[PDB]
Amino acid sequence: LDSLLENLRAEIDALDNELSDLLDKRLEIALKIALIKQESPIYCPKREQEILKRLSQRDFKHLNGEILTGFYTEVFKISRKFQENALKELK
Amino acid sequence: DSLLENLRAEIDALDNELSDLLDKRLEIALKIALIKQESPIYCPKREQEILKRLSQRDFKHLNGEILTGFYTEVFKISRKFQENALKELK
Ligand SMILES: O=C(O)C(=O)C[C@]1(C(=O)O)C=C[C@@H](O)C=C1
Repeated sequence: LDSLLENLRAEIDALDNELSDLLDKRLEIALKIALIKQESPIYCPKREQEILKRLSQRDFKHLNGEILTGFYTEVFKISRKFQENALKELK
Repeated sequence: DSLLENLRAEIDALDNELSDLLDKRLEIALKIALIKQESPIYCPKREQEILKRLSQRDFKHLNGEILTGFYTEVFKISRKFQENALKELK
């Protein structure tokens, strides 16, 4: 019975705090990578596709390849732009 | 490189968790779809409330632009998923 809307939405909220915090940490790592490389462009397509491949093989209730592809397309965009901007300003 | 290999191992650990968290967030949205079958999926007030709330938190790098991008896609994923899950009921 604790599945009322209030409670499910608090659970979403806890998810979103963690998801946000993890995304923040993923940008800090991407910052470190940008700095040790400083490539003209940051785009490493082989690596992106390796990430997706590996994650696709894992066991999920609801995620599949379409959902991961959409999710990570945005994640990789966010990460790429962030690294670019970091390199523009620190130079 | 060497440093590079380690940073990428960390990304990998991160991405395992980020995926696991997204899968759990789909499960909860599934529960929500099911307790709310007589109503629209798109709740723009709630989406805005989520972003506002998350914008208030302390981040090293995230800002409003980055969260908006991220969650636009998260909400799209969540919306489509709920639709399709409800299509599998009678
Ligand atoms: O909280 C809800 O009402 C949901 O259905 C979940 C969610 C979300 O992904 O957070 C999904 C679709 C709506 O646009 C608003 C919120």
